[PDB]
Amino acid sequence: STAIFSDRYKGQRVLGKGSFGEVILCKDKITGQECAVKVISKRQVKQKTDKESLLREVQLLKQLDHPNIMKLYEFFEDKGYYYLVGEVYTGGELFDEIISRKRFSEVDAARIIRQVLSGITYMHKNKIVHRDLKPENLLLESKSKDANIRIIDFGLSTHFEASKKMKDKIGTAYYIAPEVLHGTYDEKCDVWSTGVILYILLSGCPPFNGANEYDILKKVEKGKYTFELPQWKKVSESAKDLIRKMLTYVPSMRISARDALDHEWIQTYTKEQISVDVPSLDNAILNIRQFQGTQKLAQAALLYMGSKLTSQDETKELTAIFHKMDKNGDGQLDRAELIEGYKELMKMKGQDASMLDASAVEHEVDQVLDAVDFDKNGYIEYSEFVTVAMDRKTLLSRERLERAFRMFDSDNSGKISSSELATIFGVSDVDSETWKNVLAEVDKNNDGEVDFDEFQQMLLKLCGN
Repeated sequence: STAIFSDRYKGQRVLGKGSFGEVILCKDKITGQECAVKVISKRQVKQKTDKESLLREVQLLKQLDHPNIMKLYEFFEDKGYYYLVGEVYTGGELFDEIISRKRFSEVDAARIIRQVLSGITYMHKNKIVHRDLKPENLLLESKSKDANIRIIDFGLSTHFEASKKMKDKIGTAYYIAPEVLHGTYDEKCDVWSTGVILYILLSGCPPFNGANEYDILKKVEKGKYTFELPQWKKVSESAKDLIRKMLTYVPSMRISARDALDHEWIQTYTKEQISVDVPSLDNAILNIRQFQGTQKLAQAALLYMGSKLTSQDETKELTAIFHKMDKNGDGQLDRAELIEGYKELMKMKGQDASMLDASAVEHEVDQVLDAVDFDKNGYIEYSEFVTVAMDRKTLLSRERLERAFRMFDSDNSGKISSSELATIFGVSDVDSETWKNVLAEVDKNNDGEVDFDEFQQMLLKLCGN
């Protein structure tokens, strides 16, 4: 009688892959209610605690309500997985919204930060620490300018190991409190992370910056930072005073999320009726765009390479399953067999694949059978099927990376400089000598720049393809 996830919910589409696992948009089979479900592996991702402590924390989370915290509704567990069923937001990540703004003021920044600090204050009262607070964990209810912010992933840090692949830890280093690196931490680490977000909101630049993860962490662990940049001339002294208190090194001296809410900067700048100036922080928005574009292109590059690996397996494997199904060895198959064979390949796409993969077959097959047999004969050469099935998969991969490359190239030059490659690859933790070797191989007469096709050729080479 133990409740089963699939008895209750069916997956509609993938929302995205955040830390700890994939997020799937799901639908209650009775009531129609849409939920977001975080599917976490017991293997791939594993566990810090024992099960008792996790179940306890889960039970606590289901009873808490705040307008700036993502509501957890249900928890399920099967042998391979845990399912965290929660509220769904569609407004996207905070920074992705802010970069589309034409204008952005200290009041815009203070209102955003008050929501964050109100969320944090409530959770800390309930002895729940986030630990991994960063922009990606701040989602908007709506792509509206005035939208409410919901913090995702409170409490998860305590119970599951963070994925050590670089795709999943890009961005992480800027936000992490120094005491967390050293191992003795408490709820003050969330105030530090928030201070880092605020700093970025006001200047467009990390307080603790660097060419790669470890250069950043070094800076964090020293804890020194400045307001030297010229755009800090345009920020109030009150905003800087709050920042100094949230980025106080020694945690016992750092300000609480509760007192940060009371700071005069918050109380002044988050009036309903604006009694202060709102000069646009035009330089900060420009830096935020660059920052975000850089981070998104670096993630896209790693996902492109990741996707290119995981699917090399497919072409050969799919051909094998299809050959083995071809008892008579005529190189052909019907639609039922090709469907079955493609499910087989998702059945074994790692021990772990995406949950909607078995279901996406039928319509993804029909989409291939259209290109290979538009008159619907029904005895199909499976090599051509494989050829077109995987041709489409590769193209779709190319398109997500292209999209990110285009966004990075904000002045529509069509190209990215070697120094920009150096930055992107630093973020992605690709060795400098290694990518340059690759560049010289792809195009000897490169003259300090690459277009999209050359950038994509480099990536292919950096994953052995």
